[PDB]
Amino acid sequence: RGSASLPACPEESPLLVGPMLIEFNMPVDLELVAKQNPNVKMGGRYAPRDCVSPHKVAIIIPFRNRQEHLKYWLYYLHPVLQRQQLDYGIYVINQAGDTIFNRAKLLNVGFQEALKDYDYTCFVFSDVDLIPMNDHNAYRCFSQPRHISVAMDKFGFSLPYVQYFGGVSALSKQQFLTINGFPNNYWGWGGEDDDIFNRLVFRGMSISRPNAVVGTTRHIRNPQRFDRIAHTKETMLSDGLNSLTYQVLDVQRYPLYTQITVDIGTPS
Repeated sequence: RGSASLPACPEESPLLVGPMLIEFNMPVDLELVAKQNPNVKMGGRYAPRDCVSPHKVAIIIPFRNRQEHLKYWLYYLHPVLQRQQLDYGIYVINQAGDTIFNRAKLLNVGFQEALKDYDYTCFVFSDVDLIPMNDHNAYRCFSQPRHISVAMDKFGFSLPYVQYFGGVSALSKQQFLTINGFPNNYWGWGGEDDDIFNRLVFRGMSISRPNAVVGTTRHIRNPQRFDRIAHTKETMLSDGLNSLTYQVLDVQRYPLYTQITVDIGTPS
């Protein structure tokens, strides 16, 4: 007998089911999704009741006018994240306006704003249109920067090239800070993920990946390696989290996610 703390959650969750059937041909009603996921709290926050997870994860989704894709993302990922026993929150970073979309800058915004809410220590950066096909593909951080979407159906279930880091990735707070976050000036130029990969390598990090069999993803309807090595080395410490500027225009907590609408400026 005696007062005692809740145990850490196990290394691997015993709740995982493995393969999942992913389809995008039926309607989704978020009110029904919330009712089927009653343990997910306002703003799309969840943590296990019976154990403490070492994975305090902010899932950051760059976004603009793709509500149907987001509804599928929520419908599929909330059950998966709870089965993975993560202490997580969902952040949809909505780019205000009509100017060119800037994926990497919105991801940086997500890192900085999610930290205002809670002491997250792991960050998953996910396009809104990528859904995992196996729940053994952990949505959390590892000893090295994690590439999650490693075998995408749109690329024939094969990695485009070994240095490809697009789609869905995860970086611990330490990993993200040491590369000064992501570049802010990729205004649809292409290759922002290759720049991120170059930053990680320059800092001595490598890429961790799940086994490809469980790393498969479906895309809701072959890239090549843009080169920028010298450029990334030149600019990574002066363009990134330290130089990030934006204005928060709206913050909405919905039952299944927090949506932060931001004005990130225009190409300079």
